[PDB]
Amino acid sequence: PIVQNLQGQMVHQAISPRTLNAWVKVVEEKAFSPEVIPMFSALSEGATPQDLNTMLNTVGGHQAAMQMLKETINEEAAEWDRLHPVHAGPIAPGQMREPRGSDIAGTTSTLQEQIGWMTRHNPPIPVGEIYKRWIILGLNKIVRMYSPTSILDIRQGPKEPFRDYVDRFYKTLRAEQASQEVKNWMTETLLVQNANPDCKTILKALGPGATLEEMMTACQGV
Amino acid sequence: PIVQNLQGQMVHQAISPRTLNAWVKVVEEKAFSPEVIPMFSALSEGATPQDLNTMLNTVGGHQAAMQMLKETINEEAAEWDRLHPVHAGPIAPGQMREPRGSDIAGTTSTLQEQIGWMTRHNPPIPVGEIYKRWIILGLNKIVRMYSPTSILDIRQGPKEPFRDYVDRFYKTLRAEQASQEVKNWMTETLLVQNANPDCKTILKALGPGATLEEMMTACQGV
Amino acid sequence: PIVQNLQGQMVHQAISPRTLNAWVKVVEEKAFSPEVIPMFSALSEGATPQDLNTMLNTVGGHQAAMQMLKETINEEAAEWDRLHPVHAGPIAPGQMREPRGSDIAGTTSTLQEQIGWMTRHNPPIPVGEIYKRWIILGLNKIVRMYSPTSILDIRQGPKEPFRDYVDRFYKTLRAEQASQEVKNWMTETLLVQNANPDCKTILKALGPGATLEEMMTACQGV
Amino acid sequence: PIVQNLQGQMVHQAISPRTLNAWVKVVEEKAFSPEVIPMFSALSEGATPQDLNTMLNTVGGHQAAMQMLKETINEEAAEWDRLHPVHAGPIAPGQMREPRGSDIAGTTSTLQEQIGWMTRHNPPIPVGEIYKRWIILGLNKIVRMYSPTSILDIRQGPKEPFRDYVDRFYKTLRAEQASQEVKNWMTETLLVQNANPDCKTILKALGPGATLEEMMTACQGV
Amino acid sequence: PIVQNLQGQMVHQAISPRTLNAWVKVVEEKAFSPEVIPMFSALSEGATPQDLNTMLNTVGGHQAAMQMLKETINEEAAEWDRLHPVHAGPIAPGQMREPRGSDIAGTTSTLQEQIGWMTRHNPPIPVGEIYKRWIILGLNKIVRMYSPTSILDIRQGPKEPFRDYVDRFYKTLRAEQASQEVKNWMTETLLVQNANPDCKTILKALGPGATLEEMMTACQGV
Amino acid sequence: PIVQNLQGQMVHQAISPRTLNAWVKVVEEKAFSPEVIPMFSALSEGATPQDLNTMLNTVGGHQAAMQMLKETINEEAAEWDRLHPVHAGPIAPGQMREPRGSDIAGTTSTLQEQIGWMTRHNPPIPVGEIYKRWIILGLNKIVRMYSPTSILDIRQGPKEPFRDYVDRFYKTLRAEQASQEVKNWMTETLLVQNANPDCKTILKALGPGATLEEMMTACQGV
Ligand SMILES: [Cl-]
Ligand SMILES: [Cl-]
Ligand SMILES: [Cl-]
Ligand SMILES: [Cl-]
Ligand SMILES: [Cl-]
Ligand SMILES: [Cl-]
Ligand SMILES: [Cl-]
Ligand SMILES: [Cl-]
Ligand SMILES: [Cl-]
Ligand SMILES: [Cl-]
Ligand SMILES: [Cl-]
Ligand SMILES: [Cl-]
Ligand SMILES: [Cl-]
Ligand SMILES: [Cl-]
Ligand SMILES: [Cl-]
Ligand SMILES: [Cl-]
Ligand SMILES: [Cl-]
Ligand SMILES: [Cl-]
Ligand SMILES: [Cl-]
Ligand SMILES: [Cl-]
Ligand SMILES: [Cl-]
Ligand SMILES: [Cl-]
Ligand SMILES: [Cl-]
Ligand SMILES: [Cl-]
Ligand SMILES: [Cl-]
Ligand SMILES: [Cl-]
Ligand SMILES: [Cl-]
Ligand SMILES: [Cl-]
Ligand SMILES: [Cl-]
Ligand SMILES: [Cl-]
Repeated sequence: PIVQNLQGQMVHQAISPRTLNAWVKVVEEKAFSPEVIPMFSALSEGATPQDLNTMLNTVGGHQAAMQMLKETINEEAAEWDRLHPVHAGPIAPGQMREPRGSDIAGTTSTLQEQIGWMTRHNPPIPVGEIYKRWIILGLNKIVRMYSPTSILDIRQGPKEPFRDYVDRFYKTLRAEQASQEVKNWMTETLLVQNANPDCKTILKALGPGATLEEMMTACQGV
Repeated sequence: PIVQNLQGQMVHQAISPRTLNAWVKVVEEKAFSPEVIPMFSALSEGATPQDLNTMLNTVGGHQAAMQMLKETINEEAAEWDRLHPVHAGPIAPGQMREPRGSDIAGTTSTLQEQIGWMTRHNPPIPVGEIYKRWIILGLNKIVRMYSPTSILDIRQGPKEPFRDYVDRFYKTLRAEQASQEVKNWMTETLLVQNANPDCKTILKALGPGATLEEMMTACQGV
Repeated sequence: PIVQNLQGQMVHQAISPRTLNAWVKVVEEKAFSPEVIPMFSALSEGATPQDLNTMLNTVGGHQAAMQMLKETINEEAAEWDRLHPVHAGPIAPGQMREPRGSDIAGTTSTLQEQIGWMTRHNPPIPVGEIYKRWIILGLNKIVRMYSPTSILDIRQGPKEPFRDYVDRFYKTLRAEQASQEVKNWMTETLLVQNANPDCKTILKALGPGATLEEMMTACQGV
Repeated sequence: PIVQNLQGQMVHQAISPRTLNAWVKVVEEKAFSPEVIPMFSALSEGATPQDLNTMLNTVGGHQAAMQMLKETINEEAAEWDRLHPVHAGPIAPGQMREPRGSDIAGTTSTLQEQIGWMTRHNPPIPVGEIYKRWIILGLNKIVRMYSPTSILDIRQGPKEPFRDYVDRFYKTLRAEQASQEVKNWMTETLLVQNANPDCKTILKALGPGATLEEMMTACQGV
Repeated sequence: PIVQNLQGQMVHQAISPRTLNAWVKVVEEKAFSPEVIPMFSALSEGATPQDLNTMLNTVGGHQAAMQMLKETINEEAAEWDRLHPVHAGPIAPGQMREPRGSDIAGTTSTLQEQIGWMTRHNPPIPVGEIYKRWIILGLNKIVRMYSPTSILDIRQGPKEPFRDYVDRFYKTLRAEQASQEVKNWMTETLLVQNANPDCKTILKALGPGATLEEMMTACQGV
Repeated sequence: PIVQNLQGQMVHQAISPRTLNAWVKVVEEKAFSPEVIPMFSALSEGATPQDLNTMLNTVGGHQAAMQMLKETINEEAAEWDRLHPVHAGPIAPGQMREPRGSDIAGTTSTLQEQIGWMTRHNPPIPVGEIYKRWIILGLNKIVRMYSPTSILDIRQGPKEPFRDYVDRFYKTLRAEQASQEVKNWMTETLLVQNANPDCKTILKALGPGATLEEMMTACQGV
């Protein structure tokens, strides 16, 4: 990482063992669950591409998945390159070279260089955050593909305490590919459409606009 | 976090693994118990909304509950917006933009920006503390809903050492929705109203005004 | 905490997880034993009332006991207020307000304010240490009430190696309410008054003035 | 290590126990797996040859393997020496001596000297990174030799979920000696050439150009 | 502690949890073994009397032993006071008061004051080291009294590999009360006087002057 | 330790618990294995004699071995003293005294003094490194004496995979007393002289000059 300030002494510190080890254990245990992704970001705070590469390389197993991530990152790199057209020019003394897709994925650049882009002169290029975004995209893809099931098959059981049904439904929701608007839509429509008949009733008896707390409170007594 | 001083070198440090991991384990084990909330605050000291978002996202399971928290935070955001009416104006160079509900919930803002509001120029906006307050509110709601029982059903057993009854009663009390005045009221009235007849007697024999230590000492010998 | 110096850069650092977690585990395991109190102080070094409040709130269970502590702290607060009579006056710009009982118990004050009192201008008010003293007082009370037994019932068994008897006696002593003079008195008088007849003899055979090492050495061979 | 900055206070800090211990445990458990190598680099960030020597010496067992590493490093040293021909000259006061192969492997140099080369005057010699590269080369050799099998024997089983086959194939791939071009070649050709007939079919039905995600999605239903 | 320098920024840092907890566990497991004492010193590096008091108070059990330590420290305090005769005088502004026995045992002094004595003006009083010496003295006493046996009863068994006998003998030696000269004497005389006849012989066959390595090498083959 | 720089703020920090505890556990588990020695050095980076003394004293058991170390260190001290002949002179104000053998073994010197020698004025005396060298010498002696066997008795079993034989042979080699030239000699000669007949053959079939990798590759198929 590169530790921040608005007047303090900035530093380039490499990933700690605590951080590193944490990451290995999360992947080792949790496989491909949505929380893994926030954990990744959390552990990656202020990370440079080298740090990011480090975290990704140290995973053993899930080699299919770690390959899809490489494909995804490659595509992001190509897109970056189309839009950011390279110059045929000599980088003059007193200038830093413009970064290409691969330099941002950390493969074609030095720690120094990555360190420089994030610091720069006046114009700042946060390659760590950019690359981090590419990696989260691929991780999203992977989480989706490894989601055991479709949101439409979340049906509340006959003896299922409403709270537990809500727990399954939103868990499955977090792993879907859809956007905010679709999630909004699925929330109203499918939460009450898929509840058990005993409850489906009471929830209808609150009309079309009531908070989740109201609903859970409503369905508390069976 | 953002580490304090009154003359020292301030810093923007992201959540540590020790902190992060601690939080996951508290939720993992303790579910929705009142101590969780002080733990949350404790781990969140000096946190920015990104940090807060980080801690909340990394929970896996309790997805019903984590959704009620989002609803609650949304409502706090709407209230903030009604009272804080946005301007149609260009943020001029040398100014920072005013934060809206969503920027404070960290969703619509950058770490930079959050970092700036807490530092500012002369007028300080502690978005971390503000947001932290919204989150504790939703957590209160959740703790209440997950409280197994009502304070009025705390009755001292026939062979129940007074100390253990007091332990249940205040545990249940901590999880109630009521205000200070109501808690005061319930303390006097219901502690002695719900004690077992053997004790209920001795406590009456100290009149209407005696400390908890006096009472426990009083009921020490059965 | 607030880390000290006599020329260094002072800092306001919040309780660490290591510290926090340590405290939870000591209470979790040791219940209400005298060592808990030195542990508390040890973990609380340089703590502000917020830190103190944090450590206390995070205990789950022992809710009777955690309530007696609140009562005790309340009484300390009232005493502080009687002696420290508040002014009807406007705190002028360039002044910090005087703290009342509740501000010191951290309930009615900000971290900023607590930070300021300990730093001040010329006149320093160490609210952390003051409050810490109130809390240790209540903890003393609690340790006393949770002491299983009276010092007068510590009697050396017929086959009890003198060393083990001394171990029980002083353990029980640490948990008594009495002052230094009483402890001195109980040491001489009751240590030899309560020893088994075989030993009681040899100790008398050293007269009325001999060190503990002399006594243990004396009673080494049965 | 030597902790970086672009204006901060640089430092020479030796390997921490956390780091050291981590390394021993990775070797202890994982033997000679490809992830070990990224772990090594990760733990070695900013390391000097002494640090590197430290990490390598502390391995117990795998003495065959730790000897091949010495041979490899020796060869790298010889190559460095052929190209970097030493001078017969007195290192004048105000100069630092040029490093030879053995000084870079840390065997013939002081921490001071290693510290100096990485700092220098104007011309920087990163002996830590150079040596680190030699060590990773030998580790590559060792990982190859300890790879249980050839990539050409990765065949998808009759009831083998495509995902698991992809997991084996890329795992085995990571441990091969071949270059990027060969890996590219083996990816297309051998992934579909070695799949089971049920799948081999569907993948052919996507033509010769389709992403890994497309393929896995394609073969999801048996 | 108070962290050192010869030009750096000095600091007053309180005992860490890592340190604290370590100490509790050593006492908890090892009881009263000689290594405990070096551990104590090791953990106490740079400690002030408050720190020292902290470490000692946090022990639970061994209350006999923890009382002998108090007696011993009291005697050291009295000796300090006899030699350091207090003045009847007003400590003038611009002076720090002279410390008495109890201030050094930390009982009668503030952290501030302890902090000051170790810093002072020109004349430095290291109360931490002084007190630490008193505590190690009492710990020596305690280790002696808790030594299970006398050095004169260390006899090599008939089938006892010389190495194991040497291991017992020096272990027992470390726990004896005697000075260097006595230990020297006991080494020569009693090591060979107490060895088994098979060995006692070979050692005599090296004359009266041979190193321990020579002896162990000598007795290697039974 | 004393943490380095080439422009930074130097510090005298005592051994940490992490470090201390690590060392106790390595000795506790690994006994007297060659890796212990690199671990020792690793943990001792930048250590002063006090630190070194600390690490050595905290070992419990292996008292024979810890005594041989004292003998060895004594001899190193005597040698230092013969060559470094002490002056009969008054150390004038503005000078630091020259260190003798015992001051370097840390027994006759203060932390201050040790701190000073390593810093000095212009002429630097690294007593920590000097003493560290004495200790590693004694540890070498001890590792040798505790090596279960002679290198000449390492013979490859009839069904022994060449790799495992190489693992034993070099393990045993690391624990021998011999110099580099002898180790070189033993490598060629005895590795192939002691291999099983099936292999001994193939290795001869590569002539007298082939790398270890070639040999292991050669003997891969039985
Ligand atoms: Cl770790
Ligand atoms: Cl890799
Ligand atoms: Cl429910
Ligand atoms: Cl969702
Ligand atoms: Cl509910
Ligand atoms: Cl962790
Ligand atoms: Cl998320
Ligand atoms: Cl009771
Ligand atoms: Cl309450
Ligand atoms: Cl009670
Ligand atoms: Cl923790
Ligand atoms: Cl609370
Ligand atoms: Cl006894
Ligand atoms: Cl006591
Ligand atoms: Cl005894
Ligand atoms: Cl460790
Ligand atoms: Cl080595
Ligand atoms: Cl699949
Ligand atoms: Cl690969
Ligand atoms: Cl799949
Ligand atoms: Cl701890
Ligand atoms: Cl105490
Ligand atoms: Cl032996
Ligand atoms: Cl000894
Ligand atoms: Cl031996
Ligand atoms: Cl530890
Ligand atoms: Cl010792
Ligand atoms: Cl082999
Ligand atoms: Cl070797
Ligand atoms: Cl092999």
